[PDB]
Amino acid sequence: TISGVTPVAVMTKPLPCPGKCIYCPTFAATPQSYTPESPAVLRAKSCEYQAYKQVALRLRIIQDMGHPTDKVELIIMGGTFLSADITYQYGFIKDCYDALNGVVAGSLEEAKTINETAQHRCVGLCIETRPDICGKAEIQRMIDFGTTRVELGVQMLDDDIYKLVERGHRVSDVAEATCLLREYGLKVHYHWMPGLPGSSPEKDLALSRMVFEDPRFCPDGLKLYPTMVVEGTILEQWWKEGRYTPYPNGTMTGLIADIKALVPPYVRISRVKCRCIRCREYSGEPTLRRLDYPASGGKEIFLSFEDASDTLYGLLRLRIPCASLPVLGQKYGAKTGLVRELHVYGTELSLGHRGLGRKLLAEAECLARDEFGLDSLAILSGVGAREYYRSLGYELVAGYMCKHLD
Ligand code: FES
Ligand SMILES: [Zn+2]
Repeated sequence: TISGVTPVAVMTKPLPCPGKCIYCPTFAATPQSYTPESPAVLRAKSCEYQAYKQVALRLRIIQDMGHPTDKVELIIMGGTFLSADITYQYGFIKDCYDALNGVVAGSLEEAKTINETAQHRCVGLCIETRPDICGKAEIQRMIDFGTTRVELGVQMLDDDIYKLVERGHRVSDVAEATCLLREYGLKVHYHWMPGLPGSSPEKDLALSRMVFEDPRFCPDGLKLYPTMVVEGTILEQWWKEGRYTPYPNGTMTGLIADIKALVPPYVRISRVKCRCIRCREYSGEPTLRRLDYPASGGKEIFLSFEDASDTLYGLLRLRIPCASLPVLGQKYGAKTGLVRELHVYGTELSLGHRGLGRKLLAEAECLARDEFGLDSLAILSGVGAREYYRSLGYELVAGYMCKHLD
């Protein structure tokens, strides 16, 4: 009986718009502006957006619900966090880790090191960011934070469709950001919302179909935000004037269903029949399955453990990179494979049964060594999970859990 990974979602402070525009609003628009009554955003405002206080409060709430806190995924919401002052960012993350640890460390590195064997393990850290705010520097900082997953605010993959954030972004930005995120071994999720102004159900469906056929994209998951008119927002005005008309409930539901119907086996759908990862969660003993698909000039290998009824027991994402962007310093070769995710259902492995993870990793190492002739494997693990990989011969190098293939 193993306990699930509990989400700890916190928001950063209201920030000015990343771009310079006299017409732009006082503060940068967040997706959460259209989910205002969410517990986490209201909680965020009630804490004056203090990281430590938010995390401590969240931990207390989760503990009071009777839910486990031994495995935690930190989620940094806002989408504009990486555009803030550097000191603020590092101090925020450090505050989060301090709140998880129960002790105040002398630095971020010490906080992470401490969290490696703390009670509240941070087995994952997810950061929301905009496609145009996701370059090499931002990514390196995210590595410094101990980031394992990124949610890109794509919203919808078309330049002529109005976004819910100010200014907006381009498809090329999404492509570049996705490429860079993959090349650094991060998990990539897209914020996906049908019903945006200037679109149509047919267009949303077509784009939803294209996002899984074009090698530039193909995210690990979609976060479905059914677009709707929220009072106190600009969309409300757009609806008053008649400039925007939302889909009927049956239309939206049908569209969501059609979207779920066309997703590849390696995709996980979550809402803010379906044959995705989440709708196969969990007869016969599971066997090992492999599914390859091209992405960002590299190869993606989706390994999984599934039984005769196609029920999913575990999965591993192994990337054969287009280049070696992570610097690992001589000891680990010029060509290195990346394990972007290891998930033995329904949870994440942190401590150091559990055999499925070992088997998945073994197959990954085998494929990387024999078929693609790679020198080593690198795993961008959450800090609180590092120990697990340490029990399997991996050692910490520049934020990655690395092992030389032999
Ligand atoms: S209002 Fe500032 S960019 Fe559209
Ligand atoms: Zn599903």
